[PDB]
Amino acid sequence: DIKAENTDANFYVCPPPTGATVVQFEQPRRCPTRPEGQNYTEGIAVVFKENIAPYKFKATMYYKDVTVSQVWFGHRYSQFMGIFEDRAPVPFEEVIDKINAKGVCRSTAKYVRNNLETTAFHRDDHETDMELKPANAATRTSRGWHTTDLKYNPSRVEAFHRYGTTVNCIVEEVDARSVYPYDEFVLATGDFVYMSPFYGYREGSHTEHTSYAADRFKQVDGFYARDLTTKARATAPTTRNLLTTPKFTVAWDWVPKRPSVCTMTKWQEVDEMLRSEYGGSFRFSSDAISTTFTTNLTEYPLSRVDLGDCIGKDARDAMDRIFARRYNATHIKVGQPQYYLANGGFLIAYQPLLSNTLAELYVREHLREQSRKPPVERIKTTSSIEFARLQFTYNHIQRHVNDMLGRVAIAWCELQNHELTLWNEARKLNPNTIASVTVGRRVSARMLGDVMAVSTCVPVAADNVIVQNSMRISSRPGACYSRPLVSFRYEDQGPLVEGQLGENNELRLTRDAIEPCTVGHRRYFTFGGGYVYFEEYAYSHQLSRADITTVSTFIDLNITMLEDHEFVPLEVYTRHEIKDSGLLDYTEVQRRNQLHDLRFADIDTVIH
Amino acid sequence: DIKAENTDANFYVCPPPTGATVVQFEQPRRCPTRPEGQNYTEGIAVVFKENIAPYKFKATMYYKDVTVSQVWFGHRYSQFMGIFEDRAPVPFEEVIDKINAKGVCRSTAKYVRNNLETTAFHRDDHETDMELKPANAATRTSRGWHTTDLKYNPSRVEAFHRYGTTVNCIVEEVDARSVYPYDEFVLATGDFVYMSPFYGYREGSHTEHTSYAADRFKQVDGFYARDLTTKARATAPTTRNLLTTPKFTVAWDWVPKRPSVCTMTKWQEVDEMLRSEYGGSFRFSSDAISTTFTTNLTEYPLSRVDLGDCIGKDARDAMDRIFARRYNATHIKVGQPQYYLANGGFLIAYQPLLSNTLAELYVREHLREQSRKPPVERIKTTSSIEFARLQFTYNHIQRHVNDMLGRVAIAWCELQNHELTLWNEARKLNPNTIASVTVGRRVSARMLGDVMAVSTCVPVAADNVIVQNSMRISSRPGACYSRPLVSFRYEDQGPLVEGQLGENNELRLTRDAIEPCTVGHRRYFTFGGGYVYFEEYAYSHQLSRADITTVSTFIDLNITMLEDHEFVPLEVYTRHEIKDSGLLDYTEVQRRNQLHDLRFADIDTVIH
Amino acid sequence: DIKAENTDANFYVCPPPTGATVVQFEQPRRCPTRPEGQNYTEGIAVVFKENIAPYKFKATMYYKDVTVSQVWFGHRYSQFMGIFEDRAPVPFEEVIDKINAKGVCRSTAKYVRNNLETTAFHRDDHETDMELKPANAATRTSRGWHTTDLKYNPSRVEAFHRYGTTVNCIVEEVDARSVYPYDEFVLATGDFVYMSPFYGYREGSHTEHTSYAADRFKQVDGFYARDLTTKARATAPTTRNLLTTPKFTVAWDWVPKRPSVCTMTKWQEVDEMLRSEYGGSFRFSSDAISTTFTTNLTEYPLSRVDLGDCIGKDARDAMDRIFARRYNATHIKVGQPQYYLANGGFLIAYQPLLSNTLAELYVREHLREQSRKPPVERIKTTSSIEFARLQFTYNHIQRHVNDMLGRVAIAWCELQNHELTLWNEARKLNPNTIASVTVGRRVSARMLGDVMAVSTCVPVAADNVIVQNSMRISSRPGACYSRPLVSFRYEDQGPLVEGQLGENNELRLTRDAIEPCTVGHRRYFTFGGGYVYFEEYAYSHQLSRADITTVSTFIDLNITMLEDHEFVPLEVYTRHEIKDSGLLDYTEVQRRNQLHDLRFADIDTVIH
Ligand SMILES: *[C@@H]1O[C@H](CO)[C@@H](O[C@@H]2O[C@H](CO)[C@@H](O)[C@H](O)[C@H]2NC(C)=O)[C@H](O)[C@H]1NC(C)=O
Ligand SMILES: *[C@@H]1O[C@H](CO)[C@@H](O[C@@H]2O[C@H](CO)[C@@H](O)[C@H](O)[C@H]2NC(C)=O)[C@H](O)[C@H]1NC(C)=O
Ligand SMILES: *[C@@H]1O[C@H](CO)[C@@H](O[C@@H]2O[C@H](CO)[C@@H](O)[C@H](O)[C@H]2NC(C)=O)[C@H](O)[C@H]1NC(C)=O
Ligand SMILES: *[C@@H]1O[C@H](CO)[C@@H](O[C@@H]2O[C@H](CO)[C@@H](O)[C@H](O)[C@H]2NC(C)=O)[C@H](O)[C@H]1NC(C)=O
Ligand SMILES: *[C@@H]1O[C@H](CO)[C@@H](O[C@@H]2O[C@H](CO)[C@@H](O)[C@H](O)[C@H]2NC(C)=O)[C@H](O)[C@H]1NC(C)=O
Ligand SMILES: *[C@@H]1O[C@H](CO)[C@@H](O[C@@H]2O[C@H](CO)[C@@H](O)[C@H](O)[C@H]2NC(C)=O)[C@H](O)[C@H]1NC(C)=O
Ligand SMILES: *[C@@H]1O[C@H](CO)[C@@H](O)[C@H](O)[C@H]1NC(C)=O
Ligand SMILES: *[C@@H]1O[C@H](CO)[C@@H](O)[C@H](O)[C@H]1NC(C)=O
Ligand SMILES: *[C@@H]1O[C@H](CO)[C@@H](O)[C@H](O)[C@H]1NC(C)=O
Ligand SMILES: [Cl-]
Ligand SMILES: [Cl-]
Ligand SMILES: [Cl-]
Repeated sequence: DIKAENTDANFYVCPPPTGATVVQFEQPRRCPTRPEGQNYTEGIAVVFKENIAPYKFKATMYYKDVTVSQVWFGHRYSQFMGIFEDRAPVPFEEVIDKINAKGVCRSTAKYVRNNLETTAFHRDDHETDMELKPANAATRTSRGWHTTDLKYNPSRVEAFHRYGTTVNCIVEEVDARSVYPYDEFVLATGDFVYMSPFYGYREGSHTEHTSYAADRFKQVDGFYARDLTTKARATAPTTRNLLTTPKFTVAWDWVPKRPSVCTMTKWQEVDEMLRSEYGGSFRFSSDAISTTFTTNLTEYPLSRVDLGDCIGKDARDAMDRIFARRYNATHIKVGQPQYYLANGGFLIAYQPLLSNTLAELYVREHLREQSRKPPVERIKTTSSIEFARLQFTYNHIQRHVNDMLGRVAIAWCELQNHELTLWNEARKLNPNTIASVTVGRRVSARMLGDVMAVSTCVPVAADNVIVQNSMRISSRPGACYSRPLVSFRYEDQGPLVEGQLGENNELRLTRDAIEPCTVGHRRYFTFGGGYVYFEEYAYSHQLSRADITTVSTFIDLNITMLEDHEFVPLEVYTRHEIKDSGLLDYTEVQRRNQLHDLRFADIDTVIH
Repeated sequence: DIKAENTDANFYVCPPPTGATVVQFEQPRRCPTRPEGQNYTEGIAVVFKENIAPYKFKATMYYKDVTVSQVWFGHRYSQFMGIFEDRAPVPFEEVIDKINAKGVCRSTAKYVRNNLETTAFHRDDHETDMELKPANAATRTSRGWHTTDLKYNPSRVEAFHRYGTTVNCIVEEVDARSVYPYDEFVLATGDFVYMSPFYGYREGSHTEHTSYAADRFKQVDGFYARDLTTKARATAPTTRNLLTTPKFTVAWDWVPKRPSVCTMTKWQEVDEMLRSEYGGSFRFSSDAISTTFTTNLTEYPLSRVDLGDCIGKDARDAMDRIFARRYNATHIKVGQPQYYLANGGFLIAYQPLLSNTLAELYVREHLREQSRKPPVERIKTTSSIEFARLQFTYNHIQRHVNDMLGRVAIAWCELQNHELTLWNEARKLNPNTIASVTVGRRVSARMLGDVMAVSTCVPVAADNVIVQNSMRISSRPGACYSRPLVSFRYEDQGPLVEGQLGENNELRLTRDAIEPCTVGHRRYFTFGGGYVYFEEYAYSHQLSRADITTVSTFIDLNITMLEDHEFVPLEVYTRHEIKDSGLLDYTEVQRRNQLHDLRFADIDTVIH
Repeated sequence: DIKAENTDANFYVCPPPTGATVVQFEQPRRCPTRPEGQNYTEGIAVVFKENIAPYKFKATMYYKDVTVSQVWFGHRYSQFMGIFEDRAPVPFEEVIDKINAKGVCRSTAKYVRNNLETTAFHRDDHETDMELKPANAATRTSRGWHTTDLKYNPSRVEAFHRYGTTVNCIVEEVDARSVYPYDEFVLATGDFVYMSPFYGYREGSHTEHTSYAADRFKQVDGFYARDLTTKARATAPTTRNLLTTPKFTVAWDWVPKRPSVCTMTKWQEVDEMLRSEYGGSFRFSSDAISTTFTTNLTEYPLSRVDLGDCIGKDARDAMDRIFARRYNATHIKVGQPQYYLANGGFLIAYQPLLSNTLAELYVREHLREQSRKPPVERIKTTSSIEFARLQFTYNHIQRHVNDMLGRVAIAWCELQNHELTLWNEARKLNPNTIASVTVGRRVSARMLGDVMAVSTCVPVAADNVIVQNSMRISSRPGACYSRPLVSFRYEDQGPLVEGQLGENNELRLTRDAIEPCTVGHRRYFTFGGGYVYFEEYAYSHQLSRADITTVSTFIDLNITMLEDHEFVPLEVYTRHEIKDSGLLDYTEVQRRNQLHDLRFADIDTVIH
């Protein structure tokens, strides 16, 4: 008769289970809890870095340009037999009396050179106090004053060597720069001075390093400087230093050391700096600069910092300013400011805050912020902050992803527990399909009260199943079968079995499934890889799944992967671009300069 | 009789609910929608940075080495009483006529020094034009030419001071470098020249800065240079400059200023630069360099840029080249190129594109790209691009994570809405278990049509429950109980209640649960923390959950957390390694050099 | 009679479906698998960078300070007519014999200058061997020795020019520095020396670059140096070099070249460096420094590296040390160390490891690590490692997110497949509501065996529905209706239809829904946007959803988005701060220094 038109499936005989095998459903699981969560402290921060910048100040130089030339005369020319140039230090006396008082300078220089007291005379005449005319126009320089525009040369005497002295008294304002430990400094002209710029008398600054004779240094109390250009006196009374070097004299207003230098520099003021304790370490996170710093749980004492006067003062001046701008009505200062040393060598000044609304915790926390209180050297700061920003970025994504998937993991678990209650009611309705989906294999099931009995199924080949043409019971008219009759064999050569088709291609051995006849009885029955269609209890034809419209119970979820991505090296200016930005390269110049003999002369030839 | 073998659970009496308390299920919720999503513009980009590189050019120096020595003679030695060295500037005349025309130089130097016209004679003889032999072998230098290899010294005259003049005419090619604002420059020898390298006559370049006398400068139109080595003339006619300084004369081919300098440098050409509007700002993202830039919605006018000629020209030359390589058949140029200033001080040249397939929007968008059109100073570029790459990385992960969890949130909601339809049918089947799971507490339920009536349950201690030995009804044989009989008391000292065991350890008060007897009736019934097993309506024994095979209805989901991770500071070369890479340190050298008197002499002793 | 109190809903007439339209549920889907996952190799790494640091060594200088002064006398002063200073190279002879043997130096200098053999006499007397007293106190300098503290000046002779010679024999220890390609070097004093620091005799180091005469260089085998301060000889016998320049003589112990220089520097030792193959490239990831490097699958041969002796030696010395500390009992070395060149110009030395527990794969993998084995130039290393840390951070988050959502996608799919089994049983119970939720529209459904027949519903306006007051059947007492009677019309002007209220506001056309009467029959029935309440089969009143307590079947899931975040540019020290940290700026100084004539004199005036 009729075999299956679709052979791409299996049939199963499903005998009733005895109770030899019994199973139960797993009870609901204890669901994970959301973590308590990191507690953040609100605070104002000031981050500090290593000071790499030198101390800078204003200074004035006083010297003279002593030039002695030697000229020869012939027919009819002249030729310098030599030009001797030297720098003569202007003694304290002339500066205060001739310059700063009148604006004039001497036409004579007198100084110590190579262990002899030499004396020069401008124009080889005698003393004459000469006004200090401003220096010629030159951009990006300080002001300057000279007394003579010209070099003096001897009158012509044929076939003779004559000498001419020139004296130009020079006063220029210069910048001075000193580096740690501030025991010597340099001028804009390139001259070194081997003394601390804080060497004076007032207070204990006479302890500073000097390498010159005591008589080279003098300090004037109440020194009223007079602008050599506007001829104006100074309304302010400044203390003024004067050191006389072998080549010059340097004047500058003296100032105390500590309130003027610092081995630390204020870097970032942070309005909202959240501190969380995490792992026996502190995390100072700033949303505004995307930076997270890591420190120990103990403060760093500023008494361990060499020359760190500016730290306390700068940290307070900012915090007060910020507190008054942002928190002057919303929070409360909890304790004095704190200082922690962060990885990378950053010093963090921190002022814990507490919300007005939660003021009931002040004491509880005030005690805590006092636990961290501190019971000389130099801090070294890295040049790259990128690690602390990697930290910040990573922590933030990490915290978010873990939070969210954590929530999903819980919601997933709750839903599994809840749906068990549906599975429990479903299993009574259709023990076979439920048990099969639960276990993972087509089995036969039957409730034994509260547990579920399970027996295995037996496969039957598709070509071994024949469906009978009719569904009407001839013996007792007025009654028919609900589902079609079938015949089959387990093995290919075996005998036929009288059976009835059940759901899911199950072959039932009892033909008991009986219903009273009806009109227009049209049914589709699952049969093989498709359906068999009956019309009024008579076989019509078979058909395929594709012939019937499909609708889904499934809820779509469209997850795609985040693709691989390659980060290439990328620099704004490469290390070489930075080197080449310098206008002159000392090394390059010296290398050429010192090749000059080799390139253009002969250092390996003696004449006799 | 028989108590519970497992006392680790609860029993509940569940009286029928009246209707005093009624509940309903929450209707389906409005599910969230997926956001519309950022629209990206396809475009070609050229990113620009601050130009930190100086202008560089070729120059030739012309000077002479005037050396006058003084020697003394004894028995039987010689000793230099002095050596006077000077650099004599070669006048325009000799360069064009003797050098560039023949290759020879004069044996005499004549120049201005200390306000006197001096004159030198090589070998103290008279004029003699001397060929310019190439300079000696020296690596990594330019070429050079000198006329004399030797210094001339006077013939021996016992007990006498004699003088000897030496003249070496020198011509070397040198590199020149100038920095913004290009009003002076330096040579490779270290010499400064206080004039703009664009100072000439042609066009309006006579306006450039100079600080020398007019007669120091001359320019030759059509200057045919002659290679002093190969003796070859220049086939090309160049305009040539000549400035005469107090120490030398510098020659170099003159060129216009604007098409030769720029305060900006092309940094990255970007094939695909996506621009999205987001937050009243633009985002220029480049997948290729992993960089996202942030700019305002308005272009930056190039008319605000000082010396930015190269920007327009370079930006176009690249975009055209790229368009022709990649988009010459796929897209359409939309408007002229645009320029936006990005955070960090990056100038972005941008050319919007439009896909051929979507050409119907040209006008619609062409109008938009014209809205941004612009209706002198210096741009400052940071050295660190890392922020814009942090930006890029973060945005990309952010966009992906939000997209995906967004989808989950929707799919989760849809599934909750869908399953309600199962809960609705389940509640009819087992109002007690469904109501209990829904509320959260063991209650008793009953449908009142479309709402659900709920009463509370009553707990009964485990030790207060006894299960009867039989399940057979003695009064009417041929009928038995479905579930075992029980007896219990609410309070420990109270009286016994005739009852029947229901599902989930419920104690039913009516013993109505009756079924017709059967053969082989074996049932497991939930009882306490385990099951009670009956066989043919007679008590067999109790047992524990562990005694029965467990199968799960639950679908596993294995979510683990992304662990904490610490980013340490890491530098390739530390700030100090970069300092020390320099071969000579000017500061270190000067500090030693200027200590020399102090270390090896006496600057504090006068002899008389 | 009674209309709906809540008009905010719809009613539907749901006629039985014929079988004209039939649907089926979508079968379970094939669920995605978890990917196999990247396999990591455990290994020890040593990362190498470009060596930017010069070669540094100790050197001694030997020269003399020859000073000849000229003084004039008057009434009653003195004035230097000139001071000639020169540096005289100390010949090999005096250093070994007078200095290194006794500690004394000559009072005479004899040397070659400007092609003449000059000779100087200290104090203008004759030879006298003078002890070398230590140099004066000066911080941060090396030691030094001079013979004379004073400059000698001639005795006073009125109206006469007299000359005085001074000789100071000087010996100072200096540091020397040379850069690639190491063919010349510099001293701390700033002097250049144009010879390779490896120029000697022993081995083939006579091939090094020199630019001086052969007689300028001498090497002493077995040179026992004597400390000029402690008067102590050297117990060690060193080979010693002596080069004599025109200005000085430099001595230094000679050493071989290759084992002393390198164009590469060890940067990071990495304990655990995981290597994975991914995309025809290798990924070397280090958890400890948060860095992921990218290389080709082929080793880089060290034979392609110029002067890379240190690489092999340093890479082994560390790996052995580390292996012995960490893996001396846990893993096995697999092959000789390997070298790969990574993007950014990093050289990675790698030693693959294998866990003892998985030793069965040695051969299988030993063969593989030999496939990569290599069958001169300079490597260039970027200054920024940030890209490889971006890489690391991104990959790690990427891997985690994809893993987890991947798992969710699978678990989601499995749950959809599992719940179908519930939907299958539910549809028999309530074909109307199930079919409606499945399709998406209120339809009418009926099972046709195994498929489901579906017809559309018809909407009826709310104001068109009237609910009858009673529920009792007058004709046959002892029986009532389960759900209320209703009357309605499809169109507003149409006729009334006798009908019964079903679930979900369906209007049933057959009034068959009949139950036997009961006492206390109180029911709530869905009616419009609320319920209608009956009490003992008689209409009571209507009410709203809000009047009844709501309980939810829904499981909450609380997903929030990860917000936008802006990364601002942030630098620790800006490019300008780094420039200004230098104490002296060569360029700044030279610019001032060379302005001095222009500012303070006149270079444009001839006197006659
Ligand atoms: C505390 O913070 C608030 C923040 O707005 C300040 O409010 C402003 O205060 C200034 C001057 O104090 C007023 O001119 C402004 O009009 C205020 N802003 C408004 C009204 O929006 C407040 O002043 C701060 N308190 C102190 C003492 O500085
Ligand atoms: C926080 O305190 C710890 C103390 O455990 C410091 O650890 C030091 O780490 C360095 C580097 O490895 C070691 O050389 C020291 O010996 C450690 N100190 C001690 C006491 O063991 C750590 O440096 C502190 N953090 C900061 C930022 O200073
Ligand atoms: C536009 O882009 C396409 C991209 O492939 C170019 O195609 C190549 O064109 C060159 C020369 O124009 C041919 O030699 C190649 O064989 C082409 N590549 C192939 C066939 O794969 C195209 O030429 C471009 N158009 C212009 C005008 O440059
Ligand atoms: C985009 O336009 C805004 C205008 O709101 C610019 O904002 C400036 O921000 C700086 C730094 O805080 C302020 O000093 C200026 O006063 C602001 N300008 C104005 C007009 O308020 C912003 O700089 C622009 N973006 C770029 C990259 O230039
Ligand atoms: C191999 O590694 C283990 C790691 O602990 C080493 O164990 C330590 O070894 C040292 C000296 O070898 C002992 O002083 C320590 O007490 C050991 N640590 C303990 C016991 O915790 C082991 O020694 C290593 N092997 C070699 C040969 O170095
Ligand atoms: C890995 O091998 C590839 C070979 O395909 C190298 O690719 C080179 O890439 C540069 C830059 O684009 C090109 O200039 C070369 O022409 C390419 N080489 C070849 C043979 O095509 C790549 O450089 C290698 N990786 C490393 C780190 O060296
Ligand atoms: C899911 O999205 C991917 C790409 O985003 C698309 O290819 C696929 O067709 C989508 N499928 C569904 C069912 O949304
Ligand atoms: C889930 O994964 C974790 C680690 O990935 C493992 O410990 C656990 O046994 C796994 N459980 C299941 C049910 O997959
Ligand atoms: C979910 O969380 C958000 C914020 O985290 C909160 O506003 C909302 O009330 C929460 N809702 C539930 C049902 O958890
Ligand atoms: Cl953080
Ligand atoms: Cl982006
Ligand atoms: Cl990785």
